[PDB]
Amino acid sequence: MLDITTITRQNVTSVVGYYSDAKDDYYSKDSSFTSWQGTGAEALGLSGDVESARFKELLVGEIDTFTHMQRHVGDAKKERLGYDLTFSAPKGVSMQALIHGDKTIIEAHEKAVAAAVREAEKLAQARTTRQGKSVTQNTNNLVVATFRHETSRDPDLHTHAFVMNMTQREDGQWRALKNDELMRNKMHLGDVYKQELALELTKAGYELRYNSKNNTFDMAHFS
Ligand SMILES: [Mn+3]
Repeated sequence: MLDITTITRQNVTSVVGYYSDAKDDYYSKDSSFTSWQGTGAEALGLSGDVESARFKELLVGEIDTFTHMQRHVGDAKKERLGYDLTFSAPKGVSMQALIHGDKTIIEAHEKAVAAAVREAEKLAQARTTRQGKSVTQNTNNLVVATFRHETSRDPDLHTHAFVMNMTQREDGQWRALKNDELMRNKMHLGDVYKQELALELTKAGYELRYNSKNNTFDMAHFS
């Protein structure tokens, strides 16, 4: 449902969107496979398809050519670059989307990810210094690059919602995410995705089967 991978300098080459084709500015232009999300992304003037060069700049804290974030206070290879929140659809749902080509499923999946992303924003914090003392500021803004993967084979519909390690403070300064609230809310975020997906599917008219034991769902008549 939800997996959270912490990306650092040690595992960066495994992050979604790290590689791209030289000829292309975008990974997939004129489609919904990628998109910028979050209030931080909008504050940066970012929306629609994700430009690979920009994604990679933000990955390593490059707000712009004159503005590189300092997030390293300790071993430099330990610096967190971001968090991959991977939202995976139930198996029957993936089958309906990928094996039956049901575009409605894709849309509901996207809505559910957007909803979970918005909930994630509530948990965004940054350290600051009021008057000599340190205080945690609720910033309510994230920069997120999302990449949808449609793996036809054992069907697996999921989206990588990559949360940059940054948030915009009240003073306009970009600082590292204080990830504590995010990390202890992994289960909550996963349930938000699950609930919104069920809600959207139900609204479209789909019959869903509920598993009381572990409080999950999947398409009625399907894995
Ligand atoms: Mn993937």
